[PDB]
Amino acid sequence: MIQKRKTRQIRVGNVKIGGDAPIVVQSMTSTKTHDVEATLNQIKRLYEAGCEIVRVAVPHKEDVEALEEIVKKSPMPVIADIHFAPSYAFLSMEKGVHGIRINPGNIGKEEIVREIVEEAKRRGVAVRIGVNSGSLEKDLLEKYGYPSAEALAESALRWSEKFEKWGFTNYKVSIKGSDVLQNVRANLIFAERTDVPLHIGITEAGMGTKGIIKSSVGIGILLYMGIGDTVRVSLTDDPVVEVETAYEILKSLGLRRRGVEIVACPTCGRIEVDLPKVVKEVQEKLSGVKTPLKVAVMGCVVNAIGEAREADIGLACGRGFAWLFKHGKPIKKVDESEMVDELLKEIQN
Amino acid sequence: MIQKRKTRQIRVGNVKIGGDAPIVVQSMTSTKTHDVEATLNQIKRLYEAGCEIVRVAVPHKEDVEALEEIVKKSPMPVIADIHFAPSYAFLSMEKGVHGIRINPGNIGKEEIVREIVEEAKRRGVAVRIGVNSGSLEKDLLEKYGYPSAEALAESALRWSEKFEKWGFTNYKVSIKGSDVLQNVRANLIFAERTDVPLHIGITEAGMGTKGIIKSSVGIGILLYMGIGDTVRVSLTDDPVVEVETAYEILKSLGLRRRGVEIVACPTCGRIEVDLPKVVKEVQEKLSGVKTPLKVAVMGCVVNAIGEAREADIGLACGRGFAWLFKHGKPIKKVDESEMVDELLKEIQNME
Ligand code: SF4
Ligand code: SF4
Repeated sequence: MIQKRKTRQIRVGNVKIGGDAPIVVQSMTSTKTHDVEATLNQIKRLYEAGCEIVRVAVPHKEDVEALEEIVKKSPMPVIADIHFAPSYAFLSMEKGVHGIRINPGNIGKEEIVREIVEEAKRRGVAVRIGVNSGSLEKDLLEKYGYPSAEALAESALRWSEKFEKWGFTNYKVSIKGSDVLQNVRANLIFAERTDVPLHIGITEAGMGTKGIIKSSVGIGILLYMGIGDTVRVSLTDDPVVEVETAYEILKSLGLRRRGVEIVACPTCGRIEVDLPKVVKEVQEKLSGVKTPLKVAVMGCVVNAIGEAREADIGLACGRGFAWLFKHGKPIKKVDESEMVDELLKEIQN
Repeated sequence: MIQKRKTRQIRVGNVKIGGDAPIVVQSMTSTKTHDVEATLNQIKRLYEAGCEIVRVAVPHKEDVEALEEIVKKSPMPVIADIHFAPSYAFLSMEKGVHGIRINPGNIGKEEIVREIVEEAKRRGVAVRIGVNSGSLEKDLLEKYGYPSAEALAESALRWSEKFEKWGFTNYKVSIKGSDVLQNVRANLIFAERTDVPLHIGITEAGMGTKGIIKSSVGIGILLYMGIGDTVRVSLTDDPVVEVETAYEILKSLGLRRRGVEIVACPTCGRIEVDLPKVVKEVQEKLSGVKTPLKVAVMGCVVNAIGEAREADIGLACGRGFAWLFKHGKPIKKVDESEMVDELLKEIQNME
């Protein structure tokens, strides 16, 4: 249903971002990075919950000294989060880091940003351009007066086309608007002018329930419009909750999922079976399937197949039988023992 | 920034829905209707949490005789949910109920529906047209094959224009989709083809956090596209939480709120003051303001005022002073005792 934004594909370690690739779920470590064992324990929990790339803060000397061990033992690509010293970007990259994220706007002189980018090109490390009100250049503040959506977007564009000029192509940008509406607009202006992958999220979303709502609204809207190649929910909470939240939002729009998802039809006046009965049977035999598949349990046979185009696999149920279908095309007719064969086909998938 | 859909105004009791009106927060009661004490106690709790219209389910005969007492002392306009028997619709309207909701596609034959509608015009009671896959007619089901977004939308349009034919205007519609994406598309198709008020919400959102997330996505999208004149969040949780969720969704897009909202600037390289300090001062002095205003505490002076156009009121702070502003216009320069004058203006905003 969503018309995805065309985007060039990039790479952070083993993970594809943009274009053809699924939208990636990201998170940030909340532990002190210099504490190797605590951070790796949190990364492992993040991996367990489906976090695909992890961002690691590196504010001090001791965090740089921890980075090598973290990358070697991380089941995930690691992004080094840099803020003030261009040298930390260089030192982080030498430590084996798969990605750096910088605010090119205040990291230093433009010519130093070029060197960071040229070093990243030599080591095959991805870059994230972060742009926000605090990184907005003096020249654009004068043009717009204040950090407007357009001011933030033009900044992102400006840097993006500098990266292209410098011959560097392996980057994604991130635009943090002050609220949901400014965040949407700022990214929307950028999205429509370029094919550069986008990191999306709401920075200071809030606490617990309220933060979760604001995140769902913000990320959901962008996602709806086919915008976002990577996602992070930013909650002042356990980073696993942040990962779980991101997956629920994506699941809402049928873009990603964790484990098996069993969906029943609406239903309608075409219904041919007792759907609640077969659904219950499906839930029981498919309990303990750890494969990100949308499974469709449909009330009729013929029209159900068209209806469940986007489902990976499902059963189009008739009075004494069902049709097993796969990616919108029917495979075979099976008796009221269609479920074991549906399970059999998923183990084969 | 929000492109609000042009809608005609309707009335449910004394509450205005659509057109010029703010988006109405609605909720359904969870207790049995025939229990009169439990329902009115929950209604009071919902009103205190900001709920503007209450929906009351009526599946049996005892629940109908309960309605009379409920509508007399309820602070909210009450709406009866007519499910199985269309007989309940006539009986509910005689009880003095402000609104009804029916699924006319399966509530019976068209003749009876027409009489339900004509009785609603004489009493002055609003009708909500409920359309979902289950209420879809054999006619359209054969046109589209299955209950697609455009199948759902056409049914809503068809019933809408049948109400027009009967000379009835005081109605709104809701369209339930299979998932968020279908719900959005079906409501979008309807929204562009008519000026009829829409009730929006996700019916089977889920339990707890999962339900909250799914609702926020579904409602957030439609709200962003300027669609929805009344909202209900549907959770298996407490109805009060639904109201709390609805207000937070609307708050994130700056459409509705409960109580004061104090917002600081981003900030940026123009910053003229220690903002966290002045923000904490505002939080302290403004604690005790119940009016749903948006108060902006900005880091600089000149360019801050334009930045905070949409805010009801705020301070644009400099070294030893600040500009007090409302809706993007400067009003008076105040010394670093800029705060007592800000509250003094908000007190005066209320009178
Ligand atoms: S699968 Fe068949 S019975 Fe179920 S909603 Fe679709 S058309 Fe109706
Ligand atoms: S109010 Fe001033 S300091 Fe604050 S974000 Fe706007 S321009 Fe920057």
